[PDB]
Amino acid sequence: VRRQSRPVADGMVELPFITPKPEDELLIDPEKKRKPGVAAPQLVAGDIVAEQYEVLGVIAHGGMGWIYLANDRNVSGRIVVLKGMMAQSSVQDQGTAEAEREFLADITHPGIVKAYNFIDDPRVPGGFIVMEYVNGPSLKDRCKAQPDGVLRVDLAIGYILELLPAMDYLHQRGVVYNDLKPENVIATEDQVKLIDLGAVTGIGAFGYIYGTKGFQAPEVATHGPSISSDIFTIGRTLAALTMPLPVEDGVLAPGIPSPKNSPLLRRHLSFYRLLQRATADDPQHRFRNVSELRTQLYGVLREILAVRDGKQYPPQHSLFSPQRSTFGTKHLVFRTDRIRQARITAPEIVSALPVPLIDRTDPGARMLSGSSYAEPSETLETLRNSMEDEQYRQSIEIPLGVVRALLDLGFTTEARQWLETLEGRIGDDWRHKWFSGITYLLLDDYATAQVFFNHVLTILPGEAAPKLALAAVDELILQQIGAESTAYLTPDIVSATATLSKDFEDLDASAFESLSDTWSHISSDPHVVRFHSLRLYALVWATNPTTVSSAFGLARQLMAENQIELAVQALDKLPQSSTHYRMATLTTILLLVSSNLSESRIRRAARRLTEIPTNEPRFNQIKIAIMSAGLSWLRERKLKASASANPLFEYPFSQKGLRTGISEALRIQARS
Ligand SMILES: [Mg+2]
Ligand SMILES: [Mg+2]
Repeated sequence: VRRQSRPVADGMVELPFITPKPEDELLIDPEKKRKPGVAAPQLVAGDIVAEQYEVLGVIAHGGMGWIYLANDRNVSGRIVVLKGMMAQSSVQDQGTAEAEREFLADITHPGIVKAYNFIDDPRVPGGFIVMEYVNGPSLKDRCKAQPDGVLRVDLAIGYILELLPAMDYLHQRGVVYNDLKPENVIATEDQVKLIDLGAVTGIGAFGYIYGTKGFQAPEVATHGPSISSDIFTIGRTLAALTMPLPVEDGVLAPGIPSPKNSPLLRRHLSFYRLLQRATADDPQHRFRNVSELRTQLYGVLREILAVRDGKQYPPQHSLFSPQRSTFGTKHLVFRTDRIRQARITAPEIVSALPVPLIDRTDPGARMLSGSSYAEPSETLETLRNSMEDEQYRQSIEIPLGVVRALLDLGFTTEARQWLETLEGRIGDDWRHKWFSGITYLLLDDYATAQVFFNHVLTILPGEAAPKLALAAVDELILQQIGAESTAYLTPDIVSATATLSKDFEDLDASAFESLSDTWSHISSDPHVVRFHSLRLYALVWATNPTTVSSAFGLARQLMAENQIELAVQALDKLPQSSTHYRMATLTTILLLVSSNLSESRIRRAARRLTEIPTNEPRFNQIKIAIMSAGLSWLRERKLKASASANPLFEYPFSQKGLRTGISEALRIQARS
């Protein structure tokens, strides 16, 4: 059943159909490019092994030696692989040694190669594992088939997602794969298969673990294999598929490269964050299981496709609710009201930010269903009498439900103290870090909130909520120091950062001197705070068109960098179908006359206002703001009038004409 390319990851990626090689083109010539030191094959076509396998030839040479292909004489037409198999300790109990091999044979999953036998031929010392022949190229071959030696990042994530069910099948049975790397992942027809069955061991197994240096976790040699060490190899494999990693004597250098030295990671920083967490040095700081990694891969893939292709998908696997409100959308427009500085507030940001979804596995989950609609004073009491029950001693939803009730009652200081009490037991949980960031944000301790929200983003690199929270906290830091009009970045960096395009890749590493090697979000340097707020708003806006708070936030950061043209372009993408469209149109008009005045910007602002119906209540006050800009620009330039005799609105664009026009408009305003 030969087919077409197949959709994976909710249709966000299509994996190609790989046609299997004809069965008369599978064997390799052993004499073609004979490497140094490798001996000739001991077996040749026609040799019978264990009176059941008729050798046909060799298909590869690897660490375990030559890999033979053979007919299985007990299943008509079946071809099998004979591969060198690792011996055991030769001292363990005999039953235990047989039981481990009988467990490899019983493993049954369509994403894992089947093992048929374990034999020892006297012409080949070391014994064979007999396994299914998988007709297809390895993921390593697919990379070498590309001119730059790497797979496109979204395709590589699709392949990783396809092998995760096989990894989880092993993990749930108490065994780990150990040797995941591109060369033992084969893409055949429409499926992805793991082939290195002989490396599978139990979780925490004594003995030499046959991993690969450059992919194996650092604690395996001393502490043994674990589910966390398999997660590590998944991150290393994903890194190897997507970028040319530095190699030291045939071994991949440890660590994930800095985004200062990687165009791919520079363009997709959440992909960088995900690789960091999967390959963290401390196993405690890694994804706990495959499903945990799977959830963030979907969010990171969404941000990859939005940044690169402009494709927007709805969030389907988020750990957060959607946005609950908006913030800062009326910020710039309300300042022109007549009726003393309006500012974006912390409670306004918190009311807009999402809340974590309730975990259904928590025992106290039933106690919290209905906490949003109920009176917070009652919820606090009901959740407190629940903590008097031993069955809820280990609950996390109930104690954090108390925190929310305290924050909903305005008892912010008691909420901070109660979070401190829970630090010892549940401080590691990202939901504790999230509400710690919320609480300190409400206390106006923006530096501490930045630390907690960065911790959340580190744990959940694919989620939009911590990025918007970080972007808002960074904007509040800049607002605290009065930097909403100060520029800190060069026009080249701002232009590249605001669009998240290839220009962000063309910049040299010297442009990011103020950033740490890992582009850490924790900083009080206004240069770094402005860079992160600008970039995070841009990413959220490009990824989620409904999160309009990021569109206005992006325009605000662009305005401070004197990039009015890009700020206008950002808000012009808000569709006419949105209820915030009128606000966005008025905001772009005011952006044109907010700073760095020029005749072109003033005239464009006026012509845009003229497209707005006179029905708009703020029409006249916007018109005054534009005419006031024209007069201010004429006086700063020492110009009597503009070169053109074309009027500004109905008045001459002159110092005398606009003074009259402003006075006339002010009197229409004063009588209203
Ligand atoms: Mg056949
Ligand atoms: Mg291996």
